[PDB]
Amino acid sequence: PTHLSVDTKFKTEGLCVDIPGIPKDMTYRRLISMMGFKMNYQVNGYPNMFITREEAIRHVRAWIGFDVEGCHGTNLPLQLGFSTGVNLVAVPTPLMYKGLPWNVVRIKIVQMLSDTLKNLSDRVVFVLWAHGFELTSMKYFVKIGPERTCCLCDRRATCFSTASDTYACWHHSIGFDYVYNPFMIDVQQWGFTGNLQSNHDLYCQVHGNAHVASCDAIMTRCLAVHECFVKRVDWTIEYPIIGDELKINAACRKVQHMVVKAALLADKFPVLHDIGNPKAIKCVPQADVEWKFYDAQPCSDKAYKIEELFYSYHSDKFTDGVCLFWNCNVDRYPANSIVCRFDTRVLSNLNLPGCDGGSLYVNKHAFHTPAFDKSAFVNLKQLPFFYYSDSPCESHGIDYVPLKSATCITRCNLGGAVCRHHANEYRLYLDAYNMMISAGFSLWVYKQFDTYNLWNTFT
Ligand SMILES: CC(=O)N(C)c1ccccc1C(=O)O
Ligand SMILES: [Zn+2]
Ligand SMILES: [Zn+2]
Ligand SMILES: [Zn+2]
Repeated sequence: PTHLSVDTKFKTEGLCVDIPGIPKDMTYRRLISMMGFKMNYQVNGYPNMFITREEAIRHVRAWIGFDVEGCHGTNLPLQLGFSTGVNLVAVPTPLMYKGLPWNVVRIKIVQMLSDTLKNLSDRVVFVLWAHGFELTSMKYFVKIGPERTCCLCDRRATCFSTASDTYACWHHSIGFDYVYNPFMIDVQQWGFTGNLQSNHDLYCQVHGNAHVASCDAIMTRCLAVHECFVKRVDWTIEYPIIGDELKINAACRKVQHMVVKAALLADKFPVLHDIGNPKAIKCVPQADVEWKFYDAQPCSDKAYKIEELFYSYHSDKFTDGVCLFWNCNVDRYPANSIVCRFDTRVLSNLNLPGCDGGSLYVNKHAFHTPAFDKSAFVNLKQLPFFYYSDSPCESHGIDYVPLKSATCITRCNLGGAVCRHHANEYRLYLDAYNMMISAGFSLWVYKQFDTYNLWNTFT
């Protein structure tokens, strides 16, 4: 069972206000037919427009909440809302657009999905809290058929053009008018009691309800993210490489080693309490320090309370030496800390909008991260950029312009002139650091941290 059987039952109770008289006994096969689409017994990679929760989780980057609200059923205008915040009014003749016929509305739908999704996914998953009008409006902007490739590249087709009779992916679809072979999922099939607003507001206070279709579309995708990534966590699902994943992760390991090594050299802590990932390894294996590990999986709901991590009776004395919290999200860090905290507000192709201010960070695996909170860092300060190295000054084996920097902490810079090797190493470390920061990671340290204490390690 890889795909969702068209003969699976679909509960129609949520559809009966917009569709009175709808049969209680309904399959996906019959629903797709009621929506005006013919599947023709096609074994060509598109077995059903609807997908399983497991297939939806694997394709979370394609999620687009979609809701349709009647403004006044072929006679009345419809308000089409998307989790991008867009509201389009389609006439059958927070961005609110005036009423227009379907022939122009569909062009706008293709442009919007193509721009939102081209750098995220190879498809679209319409995330619904289905009541009827959204399912019956699909025939006005969606075409289905066999799986196809783009006319201009090797990617799968996501759009169709009636003007040219061709197919395109999200990257080559300018001027295309139809969404081709989209996927969709109805959250209301997961067994909920009560309406969308009541279930969404149980877990989220960041998204409100003005009463427009995009507010519902946003709430729908948020509730789906809460169910699939907050209350249920799956770190075994792998996600494709769409950007700088490898470089960011490599940069994070470089910055961690640099920052921890320098903290140990500058303040000579006898003990380090490493709180976080139970699979963590010593980031400074040669350091003299007593390294003690404490297990805490990435929190996906609320940040950990420091009282629960440290108290209830371990070294017991977390106040001795230094605490290292590398992506271990806590409510209030102790003063003796070295911290890497992902800033959920960051705009990138890796970071998707999440639940209750949190974000869904997708890099190899999916990690719902609780909302960034500046008050967690009141006992610390922002860690300044610096490069430290005790390695010999020797080139071995790309061109050169002399480096002058007060933040290149090396024997050669103490001696008045940065050597070529430390200049190359400094520029590469500065690049890794900038990549990490721009990806969304923030670095914080104990107030007494001073890089001036690193110069005396060259005696
Ligand atoms: C690699 C990349 O940038 N993206 C968005 C993709 C991700 C999964 C499948 C296909 C694609 C594609 O568009 O090729
Ligand atoms: Zn293409
Ligand atoms: Zn929400
Ligand atoms: Zn040097």
